[PDB]
This record gives sequence, structure tokens and C-alpha cells, in this order.
Amino acid sequence: KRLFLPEWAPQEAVQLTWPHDRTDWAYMLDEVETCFVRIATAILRHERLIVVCPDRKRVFGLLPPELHHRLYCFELPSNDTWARDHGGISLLADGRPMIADFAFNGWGMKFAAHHDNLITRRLHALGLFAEGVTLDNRLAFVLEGGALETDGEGTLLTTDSCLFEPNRNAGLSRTAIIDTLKESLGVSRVLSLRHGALAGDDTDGHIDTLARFVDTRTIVYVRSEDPSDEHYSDLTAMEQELKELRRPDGQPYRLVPLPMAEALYDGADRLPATYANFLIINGAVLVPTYDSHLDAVALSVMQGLFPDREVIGIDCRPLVKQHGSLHCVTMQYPQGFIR
Amino acid sequence: KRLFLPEWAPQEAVQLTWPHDRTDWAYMLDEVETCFVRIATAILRHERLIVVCPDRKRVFGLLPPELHHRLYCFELPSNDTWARDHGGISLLADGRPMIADFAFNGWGMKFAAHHDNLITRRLHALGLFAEGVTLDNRLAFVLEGGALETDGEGTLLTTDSCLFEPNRNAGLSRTAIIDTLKESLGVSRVLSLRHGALAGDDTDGHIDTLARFVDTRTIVYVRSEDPSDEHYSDLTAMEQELKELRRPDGQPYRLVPLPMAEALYDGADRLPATYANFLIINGAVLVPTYDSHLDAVALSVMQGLFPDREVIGIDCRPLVKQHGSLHCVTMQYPQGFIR
Repeated sequence: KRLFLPEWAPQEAVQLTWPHDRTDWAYMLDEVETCFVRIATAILRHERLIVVCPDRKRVFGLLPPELHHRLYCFELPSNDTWARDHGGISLLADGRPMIADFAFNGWGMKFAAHHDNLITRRLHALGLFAEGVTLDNRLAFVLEGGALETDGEGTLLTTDSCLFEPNRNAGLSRTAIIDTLKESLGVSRVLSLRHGALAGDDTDGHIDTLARFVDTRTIVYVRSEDPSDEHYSDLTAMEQELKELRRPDGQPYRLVPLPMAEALYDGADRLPATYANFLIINGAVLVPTYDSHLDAVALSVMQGLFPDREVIGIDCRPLVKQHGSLHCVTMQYPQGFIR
Repeated sequence: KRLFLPEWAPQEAVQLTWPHDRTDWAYMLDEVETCFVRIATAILRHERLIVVCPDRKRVFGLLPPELHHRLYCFELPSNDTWARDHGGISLLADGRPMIADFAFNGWGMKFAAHHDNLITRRLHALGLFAEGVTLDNRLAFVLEGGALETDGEGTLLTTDSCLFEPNRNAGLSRTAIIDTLKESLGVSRVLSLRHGALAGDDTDGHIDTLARFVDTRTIVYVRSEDPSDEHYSDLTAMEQELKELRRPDGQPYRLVPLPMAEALYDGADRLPATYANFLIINGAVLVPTYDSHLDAVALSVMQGLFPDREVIGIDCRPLVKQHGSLHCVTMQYPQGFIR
């Protein structure tokens, strides 16, 4: 008996894997590290914060003073900052908090991850989770958070392009892969979209960057507008696929369109900027900004969907230059999961 | 009811994944490529050769035209050049020839492998294997031929340091992993050493670089005779483990020592040079050379064990620069498995 908690559920804290590169002394901070400080400072202001870094001294030294009591630093090696794809999945088993430690292999083996796929285990053995919280070893099944999206009702939303990656769980059949999700996460239905990809995306179309649940019966998604753009043809196909989706009660979902981020990139490589990659936390919502007249729209639409929490836009261009955004560098844990 | 075929068994050809500019060899392609051409040539002289490369044209150009009729070329994407660890494992399933595709993830996700872990499937699709050759999908189990060693008598020799690596099959239990080998390879017994390893080694102690089966009743192994070295302690202990081993018929194995490769390394990082890393092919034994007065003693002992094959020595210093020798870039296929 399992239940996959939704993001908006009351949180205990948010985990962040600080960039490993940073270790040298300097007068200022790079565009990317100031970004993590911004995120870490947004979270630390509403709830506790967990940090996997190369040395506590830098972190505590960068984040606001005497706000440190909400800061938990763990010195452990890492290969990247995508806590969302390698972090532990929080869920309830027979009413008790449990952590599913799925396997992360660099998004289909695209990048070394010998350190990231160890982070969750070290953190558990190190006593990071609440006393009693079990660690359900699922290292035999590759799966990343970004590809996971639920409503807390046993409904899972993902993408086939990801769930059926040749370097993920190709050794299992389609059904075996879906059943594992239903048994690991206790989900009753898996709604996997076959359309939807973002240029610059090395994750293989994570539902994490296209469509998301804001409540038990609402889904926000990136709707393209320019039919001459390279995304329009598939994004439109996706939107038509969501219209099909029925809510648990049998009724159609309330779909809220999100503006397509403007073509922003560095070099002949277009970046996957997306407003869908927002972080929901206690009393607030962190929404990526890319310095365009569009992110002001994404803030209004998100603010209306969350009149309860405060929408806080964080510039995530230094992150999109790394083919990823805000939500990709975070992993939340609900109340009673952390010590 | 399976059988894992030994290395000395008659072969149809050998596979090689040719290096390129899109690989780590980039800053020394000409140094390592002159090695491959040396190994390719030797193999193309006793049997056929399969090479996965970026463009057929270039490979044929470097190899002698007198041997183009045995040279096969498949243009497929690759990340590295270790056909030994990502290549397909040959075995007979009830007399019928079969190929097992085991997952390879960069030796524990230490390096990107999204391309290499696809060479086998891509090849089986391009019809590289003769009709009738089943392609057993074992992608659910991480395993590289470099950690495997058999006698063809149902015995397998490996190493705990590799078999129980945290990024290999941690999703499975110690006993579980061993039962997969017994099933996947049909081996009755799996003898795993808990001692032995090379300094600059990155494969986590592949048996491929320590003990080796030369015949159903003999084992060549790396011998350490200098207690002042950092390898003495570990190697001497391993020596005992091998001494404890016994053939399936009770009798103890014949243990012929091999000289610890002379200390050879570039910069400050010591290189994992090994004479145990040879390759047995129809009528010949390819052994690595490190321009040392020992690569003369090792060739001799090897010529003795195989008084029925030509003993060729290829300088594998460059190969070793990237931590790896001759045997690690090759993969033999029994006669009747290739078209």
C-alpha cells in the first residue's frame, strides 16, 4: 500500500546539490552560484534546506547568516546539480514515510554519474531522514524525478520518450516498466504522453519541462504559438493529448496554458527555457525567469493558480545554459521525512 | 541449460571499436591508432575482423589491402574503444549459438556510455550475427566481459571488488548477483577473489588484469616478488586465493606466475600495465608490450603455455595511457556466430 505525494503537499525541507566545481576562493561569485544562492535563499526563507556540497565552509559562507539553523550541509561528492533526477522519492507506505532510492545513470548514460547515484544512500546512512523512515532500495530500476509527476491521487504523468529510453530499462518490457511504477509509487494509472520535446533537452522529454499538476484537477503546460517554430508541430500534438486525459472522477482536466519561453540560447545550441519548471514549496512558488517580457505572464498565470502561496521569480538563465532549469536542481521532502 | 564458451575455442572473428576525434583519445589518436592498426593487422592474419567505426573508408585505408576481404566495417556511434566491456557475450543455449547483451555503463557510471551500450543491439540489427543467433536481452543486468573469465567447464573467475561495485548491480543482493551469473552464463560455480588490483586501474579490479584461464586446468596470474612495492601485499594475498581454488574435479589448478609489469606511467599518475591482459585467437596469442625487459619474459612463458600458436607482442603503452590494455579493446566471437 503506497502513495506518491504531490509537490504542493506540506514540506519539511528541500534538497539541493551544490555545484562541485566551485571550491576555490574568490572575491565574487559566478552567475551560476549566485543562482543557487538565490534558490537556496528562497527556500531557506520558508522551510529547511539540505545541501550536498564539497565543503560546508563555502555554503554557510555564502548563504545568509544566522538563518543557518535551517541549513543542513552534507559533504559528499557529486557529478552535477540535478537533485531532482537523482534525489530520493518520498512516499507513504502503510501510512509511514518511506524513501524510494531509484537509480540515476546520467539520463541514459549521457554523462558520468558514479557520484550522483550514491548521494541518496550516503544521506540515508548519514541519518538525514526522520528516524524510522525506511529506504526502499530501487537501484535496479533507472528513474528520475524530473520524469515523475503525480496528483497525490495515484495518478502518474510521464512521457514515453523517457520511460522507454534504450539506455534506461530497455531490459524490461513496456508492461514490466509500467507495473514497476504502479508498485513502486503505488500509482493506479500511468498517463504517458508520446508527443512533447524541447530543443536542448538531454533528458529525453521530461514531463518536468512541459506539463505539471498545480492541484488535484489542473495541469499547466507549455503551449507553443508560432507555427513556423520547430516546437509548434509537436507541442500542439501534446496539447491535443492532454485534452484527451480524464481526471480521476472521469471529468476533463482544467488545462492552464503557459507561454513558450522565447528563443534564448548560447551558440548554435538552442536552450530549453521553460516556465513549466517551477518549484512549489511552503507558501511560495519559485518560477524561472529568463529576462524576457514573457516571464511576467508566467508569473501572473502562476500567481492566479496559487493565491495561497507567493510567486517568486528567479533568473535561471545561468542554469538553462546548462540545459536545465530551477525545478531540475531541487528535490522536496514532505513533513515527517527529515530528522 | 547454457554453456559459456572459453576464449581459446575456435573463433570466427574479433571485434574492435575504433577510436576517433569524438573520444578521449583525441589528444593522442595517432599514438593509439597506430596501436589498433597493429592489433587489427595481427587479427586479420589468422581470422576475420569486425570493427565498429565512424567511417569505413578510413579504417580500410590504414589496414593492408591484402587483408580487406576479412575486414568488416560497421559505421556506428561509440563513446569509447573497449569492445571487451561493451561487446556481446557468446554462449550456447541448448547447443544453439546465442549472444547475451549485458548492460555496460562506463564501469559504474564513471564515464558516458549511451553509445557503447548500444553497439551490440545496433550490430545485431544490422545483421552482423549469423541467422539463428539469438540475442538474449540482459540489459537489466550490468556486466562487462572484462570481469568475466571461464574455462568452458562451467566455472567462472571474477572479483568481488568489481562484482559488488555500488554502481554495478546494487539494486540486487550479493547472493542475487551471483545467481544471475550462474543463470545468464550457465556456470555452475563462480570463484570470486577478494584480493588483487592494479594501481591506475579504473575497472574496479577486472579479473581481466590479474588471473587468466589458459586451459581448463591452468591459470596465469600476476605475480609480485617485491615486498617494497605497494602491490605486493595485495597480490601475494590473491596468490593464496588462487592456490585454494580447485578444478570441478577436485584437483587444484596449475598456477603459472606472470611478471608484474615494470612501473610505467605518464606524468605522476601510475599506469595499470599488465601482461595478463592478452588475447587468444585462432592460432595466436596477442600479448601487450610496454618497452620493458619484462615484456620478453612474459612472451616466453606465454609461448610455452601455447606451444601451438604464434605469440605476437604489440606495444600497448598508449592503450594504457587511458588505463587499459590489449584484451580490453577486443572481443572474440566463436566460429559460426558471424555472417
